Amino acid sequence: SIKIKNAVEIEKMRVAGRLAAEVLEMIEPHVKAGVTTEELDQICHKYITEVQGAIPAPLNYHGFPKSICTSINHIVCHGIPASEDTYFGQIQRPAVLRDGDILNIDITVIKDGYHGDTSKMFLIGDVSIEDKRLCHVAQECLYLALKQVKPGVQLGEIGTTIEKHIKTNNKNNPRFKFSIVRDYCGHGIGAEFHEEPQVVHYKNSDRTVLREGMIFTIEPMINAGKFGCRLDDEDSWTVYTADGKKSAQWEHTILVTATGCEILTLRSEESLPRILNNA
Ligand code: NA
Ligand code: NI
Ligand code: NI
Repeated sequence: SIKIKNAVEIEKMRVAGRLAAEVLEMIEPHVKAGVTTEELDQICHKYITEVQGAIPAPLNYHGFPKSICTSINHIVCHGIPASEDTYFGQIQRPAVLRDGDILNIDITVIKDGYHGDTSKMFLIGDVSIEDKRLCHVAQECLYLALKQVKPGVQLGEIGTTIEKHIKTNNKNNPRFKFSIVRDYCGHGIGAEFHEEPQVVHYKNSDRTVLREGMIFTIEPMINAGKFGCRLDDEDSWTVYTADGKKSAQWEHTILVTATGCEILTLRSEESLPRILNNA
């Protein structure tokens, strides 16, 4: 049940991936201290629907109350845009950006029935060395995983490569040790948001062989403390680190090519090739 996309579906996925990247490029000048995540949601929703002629997937199909996910600091994923800071018991549920914050914006767009999914970290004003390291190492995990993708590679090499990087980081940088979130994984993506296979980001022995024409996400979540997470049972969605330390994530949607992969959600800012030859 893993789908191999045909040429027409690959072109529809290329368009949807570029649109998802373009939302992130568009929103960047609006991301700064004193801005609400609700404001960012309004700007993205209007851009996606009126300029791109596309659909925000979370709002329309997944039961999410907003168009984008905005995850600040100790929020791991699925942060909900809002206008006011609130609390889940003793845990902060932030909505307004401050100097020193880190923010993940997660974009999922549909254009002519095909999905593009991507996310990136934004550094708000003067961020600490520990928080910059977290963001940077999380991106390195994604980039090193991409360098492993080509036909014939077993899926477990992705999480094994990510975990190798984090173990090396931890050995070499005892001041800045990280853990890998286990509860959330990457996934096949195409005409449906959730397709096979499941792509875990820690060390594993999944024997599923990558094939040209497969499209899936890689989206490692790295914690500054321990790996565990807590789900917000009041809003149903927000995921927090269980220990309250920060968490960072980057995501791309990628196509397996004959010799490597194509990064459908590549941004103009990234020094990563759109097409990797990993052969
Ligand atoms: Na976070
Ligand atoms: Ni996403
Ligand atoms: Ni995803």
